This record gives sequence, structure tokens and C-alpha cells, in this order.
Amino acid sequence: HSPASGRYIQQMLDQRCQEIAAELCQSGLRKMCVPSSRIVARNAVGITHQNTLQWRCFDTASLLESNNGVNCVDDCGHTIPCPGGVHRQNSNHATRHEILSKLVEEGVQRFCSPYQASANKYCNDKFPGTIARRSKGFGNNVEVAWRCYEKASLLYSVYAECASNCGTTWYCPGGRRGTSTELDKRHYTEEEGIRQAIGSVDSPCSEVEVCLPKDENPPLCLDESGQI
Ligand SMILES: CC(=O)N[C@@H]1[C@@H](O[C@@H]2O[C@H](CO)[C@H](O)[C@H](O[C@]3(C(=O)O)C[C@H](O)[C@@H](NC(C)=O)[C@H]([C@H](O)[C@H](O)CO)O3)[C@H]2F)[C@H](O)[C@@H](CO)O[C@H]1O
Ligand SMILES: [Cl-]
Repeated sequence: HSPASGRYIQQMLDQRCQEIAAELCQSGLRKMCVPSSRIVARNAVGITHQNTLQWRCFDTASLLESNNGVNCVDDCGHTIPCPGGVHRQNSNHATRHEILSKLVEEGVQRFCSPYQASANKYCNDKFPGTIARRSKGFGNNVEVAWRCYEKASLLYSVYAECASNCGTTWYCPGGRRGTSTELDKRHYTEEEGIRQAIGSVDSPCSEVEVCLPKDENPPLCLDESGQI
């Protein structure tokens, strides 16, 4: 078991989209009659005129290899660029923004570390749209620091440090490579503010318990060992 996000919200959205595609197939929508491996949930634009980011059930065979990028979701419910792009003319998808958004809201309660939630809130309050990671900055692929990152600048396939539900080291999808692209500039380093945000969270365990973090809330609170 790795100290890493299970990406449980994204897993649930993909499974719900697989059911929805199957239902649409049964209603006669031929292009949706596919194996489950062909269907994922992504947050993205759609075809021409569908210009807002919405949750949609995509046929992967209709996605482009690049980036109209598509976004996946972390276990605190933030949308982050994933591999691929929407074909604005040829996309095969079903927009299902309400059911999928509701599943994200439910998942956040289950899976989002209150320590990470506090860090994210700090960042969004100060720089709207940003989330917290301890990751790379511009043109340096070694140094990490707590920063508020514009979500568009993160890569879902790259794991970066985040706060566990014990306020300890964890890793989450949505990270930086430390490359030198314009996107690599889109962050605000906030070591003191983010650390204070994380430190301000009340423990789920008592002062007489040891917090062992888990990929779902609550963490394990084990009775502290005695002076045996
Ligand atoms: C704002 C500024 O110029 N402050 C001077 C200090 O420079 C800042 O030092 C921090 C170190 O914590 C960063 O190196 C920093 O760079 C970044 C960042 O936060 O990582 C680089 C980002 O690309 C940029 N974001 C953009 C362009 O979208 C941010 C952003 O400009 C900034 O966070 C806004 O507050 O900055 C860097 F700017 C400097 O170290 C001290 C003393 O020398 O003086 C400050 O005034
Ligand atoms: Cl996560």
C-alpha cells in the first residue's frame, strides 16, 4: 500500500459513465454500444458551441492524443489536465454534468484529506482557482515547495506531494515536471501560508492516539503505546 491517492472519485465517475453509455446503447444510440474500456468521465469542452467545462462521458476512441484538453479529478474534487484532447467536430460523448458533479461532491466527503482541504482553501481564497501541492516550479526539475498552482499547469499523470489525512507526507495526481514552458510559471509559492493552513487543522485523533493515514477518511487512530 503506497502513501498515494487511490483516485477513487475518478474511478467512480468512469464506472458511472460506463453505465450511462450502456443505457444510451439500450435506448438505440449506436455509437455508445461499446466495452467499458472505451468509456471514461472527463471534464472538458464538447463539440463546437459546447464551450464550457462540463462533466461528460467520453468514448476514448474519439479523443485526440493532444492537447480543448480533457481534465480528470483528484480526490478533493479538483479538475486537472489528463492526457488527450476533444475533437470539436468528431467527439463521441454524452454530457452528464449533474449526476457526475453530485458523485464528485459525495466522493470529496469520503476521500478528501481535511489537511489538504485546508491547504486548497488557503490557495483558492488567495488565488482563485488554484490548488496546493508541494512540487516543482519553473525551470527546475529538482526543488519542491508548497505552492498554489493554477490547475491548468498541473499534470494528472504526475504525482506530487500533498497532505495526508494525518497531516503527513502523501502523493496525489496533479504535479509539475519542473520544465520551462509558459504553463510552468503558473503558480504562487506560499510556504508559510500553506504550512500554517495545514497546521491549523484539528486532528481526527486524540492527543493519546497515533494517527496512521489512509486513502479514505477517517485515518486510523491507534491508542498510543504505554510506558510498558
Ligand atoms: C512577488 C515578488 O516578486 N516577490 C519578490 C520575491 O520573489 C518571489 O520569491 C518567491 C520565493 O518564495 C518565488 O521565487 C517567486 O516566484 C514565483 C513563485 O511564487 O514561485 C514564480 C511564479 O511564476 C510567479 N507566478 C506567476 C508569474 O504567475 C509567482 C508570483 O509572481 C508571485 O508569487 C506573486 O506574489 O512568483 C518570486 F516572485 C523575492 O524573493 C523577495 C526578496 O527578494 O522580494 C519579493 O518582493
Ligand atoms: Cl488526490
